[PDB]
Amino acid sequence: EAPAAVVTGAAKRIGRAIAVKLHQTGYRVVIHYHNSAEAAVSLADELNKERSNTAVVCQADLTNSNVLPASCEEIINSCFRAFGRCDVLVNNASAFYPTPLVGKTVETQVAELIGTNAIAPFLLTMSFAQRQSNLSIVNLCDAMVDQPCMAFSLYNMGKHALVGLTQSAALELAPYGIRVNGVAPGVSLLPVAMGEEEKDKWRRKVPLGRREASAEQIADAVIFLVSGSAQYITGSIIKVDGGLSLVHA
Amino acid sequence: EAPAAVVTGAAKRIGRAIAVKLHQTGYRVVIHYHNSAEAAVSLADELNKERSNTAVVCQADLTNSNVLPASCEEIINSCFRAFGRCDVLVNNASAFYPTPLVGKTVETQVAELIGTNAIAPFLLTMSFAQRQSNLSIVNLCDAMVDQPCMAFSLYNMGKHALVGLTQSAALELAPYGIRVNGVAPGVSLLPVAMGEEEKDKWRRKVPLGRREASAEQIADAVIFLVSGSAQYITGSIIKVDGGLSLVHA
Amino acid sequence: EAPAAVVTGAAKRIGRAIAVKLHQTGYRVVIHYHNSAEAAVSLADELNKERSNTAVVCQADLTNSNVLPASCEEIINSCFRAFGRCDVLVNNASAFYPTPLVGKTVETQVAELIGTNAIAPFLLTMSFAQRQSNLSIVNLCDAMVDQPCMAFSLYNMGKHALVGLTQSAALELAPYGIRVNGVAPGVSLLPVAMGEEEKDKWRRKVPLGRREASAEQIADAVIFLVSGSAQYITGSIIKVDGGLSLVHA
Amino acid sequence: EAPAAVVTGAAKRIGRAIAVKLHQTGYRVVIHYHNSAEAAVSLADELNKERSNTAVVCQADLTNSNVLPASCEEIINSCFRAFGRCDVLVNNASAFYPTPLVGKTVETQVAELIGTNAIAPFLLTMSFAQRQSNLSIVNLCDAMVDQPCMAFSLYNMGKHALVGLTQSAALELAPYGIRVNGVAPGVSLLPVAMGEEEKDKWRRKVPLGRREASAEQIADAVIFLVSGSAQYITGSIIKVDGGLSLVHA
Ligand SMILES: NC(=O)c1ccc[n+]([C@@H]2O[C@H](COP(=O)([O-])OP(=O)(O)OC[C@H]3O[C@@H](n4cnc5c(N)ncnc54)[C@H](OP(=O)(O)O)[C@@H]3O)[C@@H](O)[C@H]2O)c1
Ligand SMILES: NC(=O)c1ccc[n+]([C@@H]2O[C@H](COP(=O)([O-])OP(=O)(O)OC[C@H]3O[C@@H](n4cnc5c(N)ncnc54)[C@H](OP(=O)(O)O)[C@@H]3O)[C@@H](O)[C@H]2O)c1
Ligand SMILES: NC(=O)c1ccc[n+]([C@@H]2O[C@H](COP(=O)([O-])OP(=O)(O)OC[C@H]3O[C@@H](n4cnc5c(N)ncnc54)[C@H](OP(=O)(O)O)[C@@H]3O)[C@@H](O)[C@H]2O)c1
Ligand SMILES: NC(=O)c1ccc[n+]([C@@H]2O[C@H](COP(=O)([O-])OP(=O)(O)OC[C@H]3O[C@@H](n4cnc5c(N)ncnc54)[C@H](OP(=O)(O)O)[C@@H]3O)[C@@H](O)[C@H]2O)c1
Ligand SMILES: Nc1nc2[nH]c(-c3ccccc3)c(-c3ccccc3)c2c(=O)[nH]1
Ligand SMILES: Nc1nc2[nH]c(-c3ccccc3)c(-c3ccccc3)c2c(=O)[nH]1
Ligand SMILES: Nc1nc2[nH]c(-c3ccccc3)c(-c3ccccc3)c2c(=O)[nH]1
Ligand SMILES: Nc1nc2[nH]c(-c3ccccc3)c(-c3ccccc3)c2c(=O)[nH]1
Repeated sequence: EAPAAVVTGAAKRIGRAIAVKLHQTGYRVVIHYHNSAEAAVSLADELNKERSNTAVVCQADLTNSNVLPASCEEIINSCFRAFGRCDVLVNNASAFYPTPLVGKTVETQVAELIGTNAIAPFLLTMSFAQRQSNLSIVNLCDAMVDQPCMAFSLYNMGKHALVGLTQSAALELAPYGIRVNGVAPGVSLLPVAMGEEEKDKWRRKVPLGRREASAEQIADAVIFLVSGSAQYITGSIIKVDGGLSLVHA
Repeated sequence: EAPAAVVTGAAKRIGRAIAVKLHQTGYRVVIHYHNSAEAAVSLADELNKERSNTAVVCQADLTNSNVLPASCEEIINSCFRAFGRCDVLVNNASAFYPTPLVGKTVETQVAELIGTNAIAPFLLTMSFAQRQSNLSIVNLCDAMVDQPCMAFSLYNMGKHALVGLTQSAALELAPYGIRVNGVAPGVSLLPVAMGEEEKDKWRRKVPLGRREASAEQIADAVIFLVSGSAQYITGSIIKVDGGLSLVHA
Repeated sequence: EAPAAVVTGAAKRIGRAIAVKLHQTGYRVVIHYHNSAEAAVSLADELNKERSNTAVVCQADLTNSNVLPASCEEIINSCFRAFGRCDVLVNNASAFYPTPLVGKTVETQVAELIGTNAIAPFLLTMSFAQRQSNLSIVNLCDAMVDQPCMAFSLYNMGKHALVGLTQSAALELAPYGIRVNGVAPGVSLLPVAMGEEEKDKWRRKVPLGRREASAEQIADAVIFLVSGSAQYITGSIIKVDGGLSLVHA
Repeated sequence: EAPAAVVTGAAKRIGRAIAVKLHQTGYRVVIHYHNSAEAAVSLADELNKERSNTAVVCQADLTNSNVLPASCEEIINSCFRAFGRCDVLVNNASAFYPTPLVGKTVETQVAELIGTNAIAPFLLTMSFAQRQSNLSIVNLCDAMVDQPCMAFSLYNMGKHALVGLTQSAALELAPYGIRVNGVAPGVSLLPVAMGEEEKDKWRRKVPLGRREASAEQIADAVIFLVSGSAQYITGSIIKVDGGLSLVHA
């Protein structure tokens, strides 16, 4: 039987690209989404058109709350129900918006930014491990985590927590043969709420080609880490940033 | 007149030593505490006996919840109520216990470990900044954050988030002349819950002196960072670890 | 036309595995060596018997001296002379022995350790760049660089410098399309006549499998980095260490 | 009896400020210099006036060569000959100039940049240890080491090696009671060769006050690390950068 993967926030953009590349590599996939239902089902349709019974969807909010653990357990369970196994978890889904220190309440900002970027990854990691082969987890980190965006403190705190999870879970799950790694983009697919002049501002900062990464380039590094060529790699975070993090102010 | 400082979890151990040193340097202090009411009240009394009405107690659970923002605003408020100003915030309070990936619920563990180590610090930081010469914040970090204790994922995640806050907040509050730094103990005062064979193992690991740091040694770095000798220092985390973090497995 | 690579210290152990693996992917290779002449020529023979005119040797001492720049230029020249091009440079040669702070002179220890691990890589990088598709350089780093072996200060200095080269050259050569990355082993092929006690100690410290990396596992990360699957990756160092670097003392 | 310190490159700028602050703190000082002979004797004169026989000069080139170890030995010996003891070594002297990868020879560039920033510090550290209370060494590092200046690869390699030396020497000298730490400026005293256009560009990048650090501000951090308030601190590098290293491109 083919191995199976859960990719969170996989309806669009980088997660979709990762689910496609995993599917093309031979994986069956759980396409987790929150609001992008049409895009999710549309993607599952297409992957199933290529290989029947190889893709399902799973809806969940990954905001922190007292039921997040049950939601994360259900995501992993949905993979076992569909495919009878769960070999790969990709923690991709991410809330991203400014939260200045000086519409949403602060309680909600905390719950969304810390829940999606860190706590859900942790609970998903727990459920993945408890439900248990080249088993691995890839976390989508941030190459700029030590040179953060102005006024993105909660988002940055989440991404730093995710580095911590990557390290602590690599350490703890190693005896079980589960590898835990990260992929850290710089600028890749640019936010939709961003004008051309802003996009060119960011592009111009990247030493290697003065362009953003394609979603597929981020996916390539994911594919490497889950592959048999990375069987001794755990606790490593691969930057896929074109040198951006190397550039001083 | 004299500056004022909030120290969280200041009733005992390291937070106490920090509150005392700040007080001996001339600060008025808010002694925050959670359960240790006798030790807290007793400490404010000892300090007030030295200098009249230079200390107040303030109780608050710093576990994450929908009331945590109000709680943190009230801690900062209590410093302004008592002293008319708030020059220094020290984020010291911390829950610390194992949370294995494989009698508290996971959601309580998340709330306590991430709340105390990261979320409360962010909220205090926000409140501190909104209420605003040498203003500064000192976050109690962890020298071993990249070599974490087995099965302490949530704690480590919290301490990573706290690095992120330290960096993000230094960047964002610099324009208001608020510095934000960290002090990172290795092993200092050893926990009550730890075994003797484990206690001595830790001491022998320390290159410098094969002993743990005193609470006072930790405090000395806090005093340096809040002083006028640290006026251009922001976004820095000083390890006070006797070389422990340099030691391989 | 097949791409060509220079691998330094390619006669044995990890460098040999890298040469073999690049040759298997379709590269012609220059096998650089210092003293292991028989192994180097035996490797070249084997690779040429596999595909004709795809392997040569180049001998050079990579000790720091006033002739080092010419030696490094000669190494890069030898690829162009045999193959007409040079697409990949792998900086793998390394002196490794203790240099306590308290038979070789210190002058020689500095020359050997800093020369092989840092300055030769830098000179080689300069010669490679100046002579210029998918061009890259991979530097063999050290996952334990921040938790060094006791009394190995010059070696550790060399490997830190090599990080700095990796970053600095990534930044400077990105406009030319030359990527510069690192692979950082923990414990791999265990040095000859290490005791069974010692080896076993090291193995038992590795979280993932309690075993050292095979030279091939180190080579797999090199191959990935040179590949078209790493096209946006520059200035990244990938640890291949089984989680060794995550393990506290 | 007054303790004694060696400060390399102390005739001018930051090393001067450090020697001055050490002397004001009670130390006798060896003012090492290379070309700035008049500045150096002018400083020893100014200090000796305040306190008789408490300052001497010592001329030495700290370029790498086969006699560099003798030169570093003699610097240390100059402290013993003048003061009977040597308690503090500050590695401040530094060559700084671009060395592009694509009229000094490269040999000379390597010797000057690696010698002054790394090898001389190693050899000075060796001699300090071997020639032997509150003994310590402070290395002047660089807060921007992971975000290098374009075309400054050799300078950057040397500063990375100096991080490595700080860590390795901290580990190895801990048992002997010698602490080893760093201070990492961002932008401080602006080079004399620079024009007020370019100076302002640098100043504008600094979040904490849009200004370079003062030499005294750097010196303040050195004084803290040599003091009894840093007695458990070893292997720590304190950034004094005004948040500059936290600012993305
Ligand atoms: N794009 C970049 O340049 C960049 C840079 C650095 C790091 N990264 C990281 O790479 C990963 C992918 O980036 P991206 O730009 O593709 O991400 P994105 O479009 O910003 O987010 C991916 C998905 O996250 C899901 N999500 C958001 N909030 C959620 C919630 N409360 N509960 C459940 N799911 C939620 C959304 O699902 P629905 O659409 O279904 O609602 C969204 O499609 C992220 O972790 C990101 O942080 C990206
Ligand atoms: N000890 C070490 O060697 C070491 C090593 C690494 C890092 N650190 C860090 O340095 C700081 C001080 O260390 P420590 O050993 O002194 O800390 P600790 O004794 O373990 O905790 C200090 C205080 O935190 C408060 N706290 C715990 N949970 C709380 C909650 N839910 N709400 C509010 N307050 C809470 C407690 O207050 P009450 O007693 O009033 O309930 C406690 O006295 C901590 O941030 C710690 O993470 C210490
Ligand atoms: N093995 C591990 O566990 C490990 C751990 C961390 C990092 N690494 C890094 O990974 C790389 C490969 O490791 P390894 O164990 O295979 O290395 P190695 O066998 O110790 O040395 C590789 C080669 O370096 C060459 N060399 C040594 N001194 C030289 C000199 N003065 N001039 C020219 N070449 C010289 C030697 O060539 P000849 O044999 O031809 O004389 C030797 O075969 C190294 O850069 C190492 O530092 C390895
Ligand atoms: N200034 C900054 O903004 C900044 C930024 C980052 C790091 N740092 C570090 O902080 C330290 C001080 O900075 P700075 O600007 O004061 O340094 P600097 O003025 O550039 O150099 C200090 C001294 O180094 C000595 N030196 C240069 N080449 C030498 C050689 N071949 N042999 C012996 N000595 C030599 C010189 O002595 P003579 O004049 O006597 O010849 C010089 O006065 C340096 O280590 C620097 O890298 C400074
Ligand atoms: N979930 C999510 N996370 C993101 N992080 C970044 C980002 C953060 C710091 C530095 C650069 C990019 C981005 C980002 C992507 C392109 C340009 C700017 C920011 C991003 C995003 O679009 N979605
Ligand atoms: N709040 C709180 N945080 C702590 N962190 C540590 C610690 C964590 C990682 C490595 C070493 C010490 C400790 C700790 C203290 C002594 C020995 C081991 C761990 C500690 C603590 O007692 N209280
Ligand atoms: N050239 C060269 N470099 C090496 N570095 C290491 C090493 C260094 C620090 C931590 C672990 C391994 C090693 C090393 C390899 C196995 C066990 C211990 C050290 C090594 C080597 O054999 N050759
Ligand atoms: N010896 C020596 N080292 C230096 N390093 C820097 C520096 C390096 C990287 C980033 C910022 C400053 C500088 C420097 C100082 C001010 C402006 C730009 C660079 C500097 C210097 O003047 N002398």
